[PDB]
Amino acid sequence: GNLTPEERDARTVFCMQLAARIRPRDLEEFFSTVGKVRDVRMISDRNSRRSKGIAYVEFVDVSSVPLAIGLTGQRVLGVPIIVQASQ
Repeated sequence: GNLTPEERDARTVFCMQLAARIRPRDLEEFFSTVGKVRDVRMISDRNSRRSKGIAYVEFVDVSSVPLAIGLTGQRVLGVPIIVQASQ
């Protein structure tokens, strides 16, 4: 049941340029179209004056990572998201 940290990294994307008001629910919903989401972790202490929030989104399968990266530029709460491999 336990994945190693490296195995979890292989399933995780790092997200940038998140709207100040973003919620984990918003990321769960957005990424659900490319795979099953296991965990969402907001890293940013919200700067309300900037659309530069960050988060990790961990999927169940490694297959979802390239698909999620491909969503880069799509508008989440009106702001183009940047999605990169965690590792």
